[PDB]
Amino acid sequence: LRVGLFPVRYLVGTGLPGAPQLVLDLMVDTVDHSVVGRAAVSQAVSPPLNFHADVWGSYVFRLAIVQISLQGNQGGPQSNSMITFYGELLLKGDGKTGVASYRYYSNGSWHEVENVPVKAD
Repeated sequence: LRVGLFPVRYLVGTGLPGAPQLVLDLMVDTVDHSVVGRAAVSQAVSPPLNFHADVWGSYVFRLAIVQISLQGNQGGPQSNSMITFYGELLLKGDGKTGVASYRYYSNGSWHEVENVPVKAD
């Protein structure tokens, strides 16, 4: 589905110094409505956050909001490794920007980031 296939990068975070930053190098099949890629999470604080997990999921356009629900781990969906990531992007009908929430797992603990801005590229 190369025609339906195409990549997209989502920067999820406020961008404030010391604030968490999510980068989403993902891919979108507009046929299967599937989503897959990598999730790098960093806050640039003490100690530096370096969360990386293969993330997969799907998107649902709704009348106009584009809702993407994503989940992630070490290896992707055929791996039995524990889920270390949940994210939901509620992009606007244009898809360029929008609000979003995500949870990454670190040090035996879940870290929740709610209502942070999203930009592509």
